Amino acid sequence: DYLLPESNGYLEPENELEKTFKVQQSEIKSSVDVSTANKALDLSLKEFGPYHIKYAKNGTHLLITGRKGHVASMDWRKGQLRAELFLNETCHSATYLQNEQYFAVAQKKYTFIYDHEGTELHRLKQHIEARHLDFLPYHYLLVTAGETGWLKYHDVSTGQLVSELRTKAGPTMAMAQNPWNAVMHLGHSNGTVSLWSPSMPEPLVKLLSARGPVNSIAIDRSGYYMATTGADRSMKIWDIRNFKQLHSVESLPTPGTNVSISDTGLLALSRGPHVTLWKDALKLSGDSKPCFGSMGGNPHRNTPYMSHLFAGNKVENLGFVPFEDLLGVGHQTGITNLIVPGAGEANYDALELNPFETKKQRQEQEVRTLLNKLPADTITLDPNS
RNA sequence: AGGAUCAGGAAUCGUCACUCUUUGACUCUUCAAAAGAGCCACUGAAUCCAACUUGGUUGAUGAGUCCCAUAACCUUUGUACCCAGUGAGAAACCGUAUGGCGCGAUGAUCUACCCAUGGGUGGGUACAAAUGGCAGUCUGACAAGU
Repeated sequence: DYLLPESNGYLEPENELEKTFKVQQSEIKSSVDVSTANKALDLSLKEFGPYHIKYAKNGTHLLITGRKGHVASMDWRKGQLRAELFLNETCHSATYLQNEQYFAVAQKKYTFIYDHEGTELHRLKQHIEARHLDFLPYHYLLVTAGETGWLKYHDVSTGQLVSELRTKAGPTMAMAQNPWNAVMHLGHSNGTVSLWSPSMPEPLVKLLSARGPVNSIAIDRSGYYMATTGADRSMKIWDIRNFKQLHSVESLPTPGTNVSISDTGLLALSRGPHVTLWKDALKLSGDSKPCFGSMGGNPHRNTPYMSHLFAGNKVENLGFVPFEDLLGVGHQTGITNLIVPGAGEANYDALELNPFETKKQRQEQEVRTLLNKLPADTITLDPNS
């Protein structure tokens, strides 16, 4: 416990009169240290479509996918850029599967698996739609939910299809994989998120999450609380460990396009022109219920921790850097990294992921993970069963 | 009982550098062109002539010192060799009872042609040497900067 060398950043009001959420990002960029203040990027690439964002599980490479033709893998911290592909088919998402050397893009029809340089490795005959393209490196399993009812699991270690699960739910409106559990979460128009394992052809458990369609879903690091948003201007705080929505934030001004969860407990809600993050909102009490406005400054009622409004955009998606305190918000013209104080964890474990990794360390670690892949039957509702 | 498909056999390392090779990108680029998201304007840079400046036939520029003119390769004139080696063969007595260089392995013996073992011609090989060949003592008018 005392070996833990680095401690989180904080944000403190210092008055009741002074307010926490009112800080702006140019105002933040004054006091943050120079490399960390400079780690906020403004990539306005206004020519192509709205931009999809994903950092790798280590923050070392950023992958972006504009809706029209852009596919871009930068070695994000440095000036290096690996991939810049212009496919005139339209794309939806992308993820690095194992390392920055191999990634996968979610196109109009077919998923593509791709080299760092931008070369074509593997076009999938299957995956005939691809809306959410997500990965779990602990099974080496690219799990993809298109606009189809089905859900496809490709084991890119072997390079073969594991399984394909028809939901009977229709087009997938959301998918968030569980880091702690590797159960997949699919969200559809009935207000229903289904938990999934590749073995079980019926879902593990269905959840009538909200009314209307599922806008998005996002899961804790601990796998305890998953924050779900419907298109009904509502966001539920599901505690998966006992399958209860802790708080039901009703009547947003606009339904959130996405939700995202940091490591230390931050929650990101992006209505699209606005991005708003709460601190410690996932806890058990309804005092920790995330609320927009606490009248009278009552400590029980909970205000948002950090706010932002995008002027000329309706942003697409967002994702924290997993070890740093920023979050990449993909807007129509591009990418902002909005600086949080305490979102990411300060003390990573190198033996799990390496944010500072040599290429020789990388090819050691890749072989280490491929030795430690699990075959797909081990995806279960509990890791420990 | 012997062989080939799905126990007679070394290989369990959380990488640091260094070098080498390899392919790929890359600014370019020849094969060798051809096509040009086209037009204005603003502004910048570069080049070329004119111009001007400074320096210059009291010499500006151009220039394969070293690959050695300090030579190479010969050519003629004076010497050392060999078709150093050969190695057992060369010449017929003795001061005042007694004493020896009287050879010689530890070396006796020699150093392709004609002429009765006297002399040399011819070729290869090496050097000294050349005021010998091969092998005939630079340019000279712009340059450079804006």
